[PDB]
Amino acid sequence: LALLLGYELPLTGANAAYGRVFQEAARLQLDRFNAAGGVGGRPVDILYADSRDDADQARTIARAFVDDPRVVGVLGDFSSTVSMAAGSIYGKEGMPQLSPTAAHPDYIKISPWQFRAITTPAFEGPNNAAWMIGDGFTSVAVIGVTTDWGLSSAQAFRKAFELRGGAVVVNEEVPPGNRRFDDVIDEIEDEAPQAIYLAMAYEDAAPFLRALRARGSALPVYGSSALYSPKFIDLGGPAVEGVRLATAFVLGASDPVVVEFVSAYETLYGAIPTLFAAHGYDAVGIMLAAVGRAGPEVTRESLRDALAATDRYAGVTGITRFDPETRETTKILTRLVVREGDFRVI
Repeated sequence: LALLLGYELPLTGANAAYGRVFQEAARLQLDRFNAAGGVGGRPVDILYADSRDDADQARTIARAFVDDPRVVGVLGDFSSTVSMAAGSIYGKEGMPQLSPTAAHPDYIKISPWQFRAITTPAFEGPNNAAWMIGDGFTSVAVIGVTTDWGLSSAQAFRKAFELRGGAVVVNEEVPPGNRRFDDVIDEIEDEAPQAIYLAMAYEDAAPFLRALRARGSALPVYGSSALYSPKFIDLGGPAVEGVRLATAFVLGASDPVVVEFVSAYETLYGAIPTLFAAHGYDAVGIMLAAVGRAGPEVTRESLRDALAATDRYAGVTGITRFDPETRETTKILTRLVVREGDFRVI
């Protein structure tokens, strides 16, 4: 009698920790949903399956969910690779799939049946370029790591900035773990950009900023959501004060919708929710809301349409929309600044 949703996630293997927080978040959302009355009084239950973050295992799991007529939708997997492996089957079979974290550009292109709760890595590029233009900058220095997300986001940022009339007077690509900053700093000194945009993670950015500030530079710094971690501050100390960044999930948020989840989660699980837990929370909520609109007689086909209709979901990871044409995910990010040892909502 209860409506069924499948959920493939890694509970064993190198990525088991992610499957665990997915389940912790899922439980909270599902319980609230059913407590609220389910779908017109009809409860919803989730059938979990350990994918082990293994493509072949994900494929047999996908066949299994497809073969069970009760399963009308599948919440789906941690990695992009595994999500896509199962995605190929779901697309061909007509099963709507919602991955909370599959961020690879190609995942959404598999078929009209794939959806993601997270945004692609490049999404923050245009967002931050627009932000800096809005703050009055017309010339910037871009420093980015050579990882896939680093290059894609840096390229999207540069393109968006120049589209708005800004100039990238310094553009440096560095490898993960890089520790030499003197040359890039000299280049910033000579070109004199008005600001710096960092397409890199906290472990590399903290030492860079210590070097930048040690040499006396007072230029403002904006950066990737990859800088978002208490470690950014523990590692950079005074040097990271004033750094700006935007992110989907804000732990120290003041927006009622976010802290309620943060509070409920910490109280029930005794630990701070991670960004993965947050996206897992929103993924389940997005799915359930879609089922709610589809109603008790929901089908895989009607659920796919409802999921695609997601336009203004008030998630803990921000207001979320699925493009009516591409199904690509966009979100209203939250701008932050590091001030007095912690991230502050601007």
